[PDB]
Amino acid sequence: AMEIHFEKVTSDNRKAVENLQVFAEQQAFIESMAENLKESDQFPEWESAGIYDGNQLIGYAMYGRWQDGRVWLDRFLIDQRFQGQGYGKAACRLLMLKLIEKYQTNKLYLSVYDTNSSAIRLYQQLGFVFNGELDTNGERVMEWTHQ
Amino acid sequence: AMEIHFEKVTSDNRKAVENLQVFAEQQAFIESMAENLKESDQFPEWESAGIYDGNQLIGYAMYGRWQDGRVWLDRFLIDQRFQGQGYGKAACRLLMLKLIEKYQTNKLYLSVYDTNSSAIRLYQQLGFVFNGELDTNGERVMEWTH
Ligand SMILES: [Cl-]
Ligand SMILES: [Cl-]
Ligand SMILES: [Cl-]
Ligand SMILES: [Cl-]
Ligand SMILES: [Cl-]
Ligand SMILES: [Cl-]
Ligand SMILES: [Cl-]
Ligand SMILES: [Cl-]
Ligand SMILES: [Cl-]
Ligand SMILES: [Cl-]
Ligand SMILES: [Cl-]
Ligand SMILES: [K+]
Ligand code: NA
Ligand code: NA
Ligand code: NA
Repeated sequence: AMEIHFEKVTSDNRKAVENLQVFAEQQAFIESMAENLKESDQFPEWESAGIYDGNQLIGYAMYGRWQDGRVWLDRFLIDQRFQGQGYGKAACRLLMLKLIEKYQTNKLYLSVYDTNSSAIRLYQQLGFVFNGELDTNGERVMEWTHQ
Repeated sequence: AMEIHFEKVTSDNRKAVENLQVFAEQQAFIESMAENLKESDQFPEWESAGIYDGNQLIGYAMYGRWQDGRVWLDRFLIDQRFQGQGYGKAACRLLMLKLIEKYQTNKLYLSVYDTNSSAIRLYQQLGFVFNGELDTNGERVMEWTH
């Protein structure tokens, strides 16, 4: 019957884990977000934010200065009820400007999966370019430079 | 009118953020999971594992013993393809036994959202009980004492 075992995440299975299908587990993603928030609250390097249009919460973002001094956009979500209507790009641009005002640097960093075309296009339109680096999770790094 | 602004997450809006309707966004999940793995790999307290049935990846776990001294079950997911087949109970039970061996403790902790009926049931069936504590995110803590 069942042969349940656990494996450390490595390059051999990381992408399989990243592609775990979970597109109905509404209660599960509640738990995912609660942990997301807990993990951000744990370390002062990280900060979570709700994204609002007026009084309506439309999304979420996590970001922060990592130890190397690089500033990262770690998570960025728009609620499904509000997608396809220019919120992501508008919110992402504003977040970018807030980050480079908060911190000294004029560079921001993120990493993307090699198939997330909907997101890559958004970040590309906002000035993010692939910089030839790989993140620790094997994702391709993108970098926004201000000038 | 479009009026975009950003608010710190506090008790005023945390549960609103926790309930963001992002459960139908496939590509968003890949990034969410990738970020989970990045954060897990960063801190030695935390460990991520794939859950397998033989050669089939069926789920994901994240767990850690933090500076406080308690061992937590931080993240636990079963792929929606293999839901409702008993993999939740069996894998969680096996994971519990792994952690009390790996660490010195005979206790394990998790926290759950109140409206999560399946989770509270599942965890209770395995021996977890509400211990009257609140987590940092406002979730009710459950505890399993071996
Ligand atoms: Cl195992
Ligand atoms: Cl695999
Ligand atoms: Cl849009
Ligand atoms: Cl590019
Ligand atoms: Cl490149
Ligand atoms: Cl703002
Ligand atoms: Cl608060
Ligand atoms: Cl998608
Ligand atoms: Cl979870
Ligand atoms: Cl299950
Ligand atoms: Cl109980
Ligand atoms: K999770
Ligand atoms: Na990333
Ligand atoms: Na780790
Ligand atoms: Na929790």
